[PDB]
Amino acid sequence: MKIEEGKLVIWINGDKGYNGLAEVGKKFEKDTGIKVTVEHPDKLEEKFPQVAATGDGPDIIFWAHDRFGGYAQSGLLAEITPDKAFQDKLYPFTWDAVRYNGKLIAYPIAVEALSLIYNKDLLPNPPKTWEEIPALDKELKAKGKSALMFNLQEPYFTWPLIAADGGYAFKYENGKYDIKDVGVDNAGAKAGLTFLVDLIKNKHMNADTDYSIAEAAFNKGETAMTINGPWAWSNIDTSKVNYGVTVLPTFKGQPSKPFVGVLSAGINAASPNKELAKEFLENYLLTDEGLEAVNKDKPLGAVALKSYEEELAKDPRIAATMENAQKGEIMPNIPQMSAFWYAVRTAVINAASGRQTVDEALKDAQTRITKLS
Ligand SMILES: OC[C@H]1O[C@H](O[C@H]2[C@H](O)[C@@H](O)[C@H](O)O[C@@H]2CO)[C@H](O)[C@@H](O)[C@@H]1O
Ligand SMILES: [Cl-]
Ligand SMILES: [Cl-]
Repeated sequence: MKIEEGKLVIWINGDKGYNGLAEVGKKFEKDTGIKVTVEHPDKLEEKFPQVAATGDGPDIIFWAHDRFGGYAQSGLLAEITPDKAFQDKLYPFTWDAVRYNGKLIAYPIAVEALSLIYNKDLLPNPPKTWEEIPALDKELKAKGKSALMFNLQEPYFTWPLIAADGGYAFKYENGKYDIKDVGVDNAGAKAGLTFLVDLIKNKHMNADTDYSIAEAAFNKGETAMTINGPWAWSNIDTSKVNYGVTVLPTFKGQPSKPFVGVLSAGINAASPNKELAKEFLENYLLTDEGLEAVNKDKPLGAVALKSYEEELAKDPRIAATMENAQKGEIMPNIPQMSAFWYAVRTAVINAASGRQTVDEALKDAQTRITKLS
């Protein structure tokens, strides 16, 4: 689909509320005459650089903020310059996540953090620790159930455990990330992934489990727990599993530390519709009504808009989200995050499969990330 003056094309990931977003687009069109088309292509975060230059891309792109520094480095993102009245409507820490080399490069939408989701009927008192999960699984196995299933194919979901005892991406000191100081093969990182691989070795998890398999198992009442973000809650509502949302398990006494993402809306620097895009985002999406439409489709998490978040904060699933966020850390947005995620993806998949030892998988990932910085 070709970008065109007088229409808006929006890209957002397939696990988000694109139908709720399309409803906001319908209100925009009712007021302005401007058609808004929402798409959720596969690997949209990887396709965006090419199509921006060829003309086949979106006016507006949604992703977690960690991807946006690499986009800005390549010139792909229009600078965002809201008036103070609008800026004041969103939490300052969300604007911080979309600031890159002194410019705002997107609008923040909502704060995402993984939580432990658990079946209250199978497991009224979920474990506080990772160490408790093997024996819990053993008991559940004798009932033809399992303790825990989550996506092992995306490193996003395993990172809270790796980080718990000391793993980190890039060392952060005095407001700057030291791209030479990577923490993916330190003792903390090794201990977390070793624990995960030992679960697999002892048949308390399966190396092959992905997003679909874990969501299906939890929503069919086959596993007592999953790890996932707020977007998953609506499919769980539909299944009417009785579920809670709670703090992630500790490891070696330390909290799991999920990498926190700010879902953000960037404007294609080459869009012929930059003003319309700002008009849509500031006056239609980032309002109580616009976010509620999306949120009702797939829950956004802790939205960046203060007025609406004051309502959402009363939901215990949102408070659990923010507690896990506070124990974790905001992702960097620096361009090196792409290589970080690719290298750690390989390391988790190879360690979990037994293709490599934990120590060699993380050492190779550490080396790749460092040499590429
Ligand atoms: O697994 C590496 C990717 O992790 C995050 O992607 C998250 C994203 O924040 C969340 O909204 C989405 O729905 O789940 C994915 C994991 O599949 C980073 O935002 C990505 O840049 C990383 O590639
Ligand atoms: Cl610009
Ligand atoms: Cl417990």
